[PDB]
Amino acid sequence: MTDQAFVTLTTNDAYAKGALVLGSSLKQHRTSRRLAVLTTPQVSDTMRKALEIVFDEVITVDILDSGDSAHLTLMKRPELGVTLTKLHCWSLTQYSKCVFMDADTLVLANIDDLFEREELSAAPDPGWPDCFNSGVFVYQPSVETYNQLLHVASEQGSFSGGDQGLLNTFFNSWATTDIRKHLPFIYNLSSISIYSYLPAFKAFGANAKVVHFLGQTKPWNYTYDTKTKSVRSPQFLNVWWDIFTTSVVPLLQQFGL
Amino acid sequence: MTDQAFVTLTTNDAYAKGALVLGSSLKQHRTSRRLAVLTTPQVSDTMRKALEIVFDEVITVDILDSGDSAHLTLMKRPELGVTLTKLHCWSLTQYSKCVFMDADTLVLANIDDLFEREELSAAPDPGWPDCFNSGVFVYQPSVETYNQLLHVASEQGSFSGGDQGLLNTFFNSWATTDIRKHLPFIYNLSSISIYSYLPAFKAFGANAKVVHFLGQTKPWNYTYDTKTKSVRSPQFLNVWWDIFTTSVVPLLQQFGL
Repeated sequence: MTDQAFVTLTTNDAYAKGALVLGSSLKQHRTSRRLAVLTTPQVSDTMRKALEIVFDEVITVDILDSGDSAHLTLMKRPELGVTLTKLHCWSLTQYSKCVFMDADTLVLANIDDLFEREELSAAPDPGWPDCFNSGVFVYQPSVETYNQLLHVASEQGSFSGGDQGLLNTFFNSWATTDIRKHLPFIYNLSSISIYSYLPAFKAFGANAKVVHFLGQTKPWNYTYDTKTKSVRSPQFLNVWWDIFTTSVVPLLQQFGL
Repeated sequence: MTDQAFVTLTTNDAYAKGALVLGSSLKQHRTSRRLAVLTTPQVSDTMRKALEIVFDEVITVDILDSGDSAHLTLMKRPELGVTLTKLHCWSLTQYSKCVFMDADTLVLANIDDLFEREELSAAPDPGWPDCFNSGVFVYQPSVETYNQLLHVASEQGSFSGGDQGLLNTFFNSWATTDIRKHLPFIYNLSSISIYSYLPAFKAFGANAKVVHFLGQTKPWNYTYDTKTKSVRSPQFLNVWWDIFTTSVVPLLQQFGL
């Protein structure tokens, strides 16, 4: 309850919109857990203030600062900035277990049953199914684990150039051990797989609990007609935008005054 | 040994080439098991004679014939012809356990350790990871299972229009039960995933044991330069063609006389 939480990350204003929509969807589906968001100084004060309303806790992380434990690793591998910031989710020891969710995900149903899982539980990644997608995962905050992950990032880095390669390298028993750590694909449904693999989606896609907006074009990069309630050339994108239009935009207007 | 086998299928001459290359690769990597191939009457006598040399057993199946158990189901769902023919692999009761492999796969290393698995074991399919790819799977021949599969094909059909949808529908506990039934992706490596997802491949692709040539263009649809030993605009395609050029073509020439 109080010691369990959903955790996300925003490094800029664009992703803050996603985090705001994500946090709003979790509230909409009545989660009994806390909502936390990791933010960087590059996130504007207005976005930060909106995050303070949606989330129960807003944690500031600045790996560009010499006083950060990951700063030194950043100097060694500067392309891992976002990955190193994300790794700070393991530093949230005020929580006993968390579900990390990237800011480009969207909750369509209550997913509190994920807290029944153990670290590290995650859904299979499309493309290379023997690796888990790092967009949604159940983990246990721990300083020791954080230090071990930083160590791997420093010595080996990431084979994907992002957090997914590093996480799969560290939690390498996932593919061959414990089927319970394989979260069903509906808990992290790739937007690509939906519009791409039609037959499979038509058969199981109605059970989708979480949609992960992948690819270059993010939800906030689309144009949304407020009258017809649809994006321009989409059900999931329309849900994202309905929440953004209904709950997020008017919230951001509260500060103009 | 004698009661265990690798099983494939050829419904035409094009796929017979693939079956010949597949069977040759299994011999090349010294399998201790038998090699069986299901063939239809549409396969020419010359291809059939070549199959008789490569494989230990060539079984003829003709679902277009009224005397076939699947014929009636074919009349009801004529688009399932190939699927119904493939299902006859369960009718090979002379074997206690088999590894089915589509004719468009290629073995790069001995995979006899697959016989340690139980029905139904298969690798995750890219695209919709919660479904297994039906290109490579461990099963147990049984008349009862064959009848149950025919029944599902008749009543429900296939959500994918092919054998994969039907097999996943019948063996539906795969995604959530027994991690041992999840064959590592290297035992059925999608050719698409290789040329598509580069980072992941560069990291684990060297361990590939089986390559599955997916997409519209099959290996036999490419042009191969015998001098430079390479296909025209590829390592795996070149291996396929080296086997085809070295072992298969000269075998097919034995019959011209």
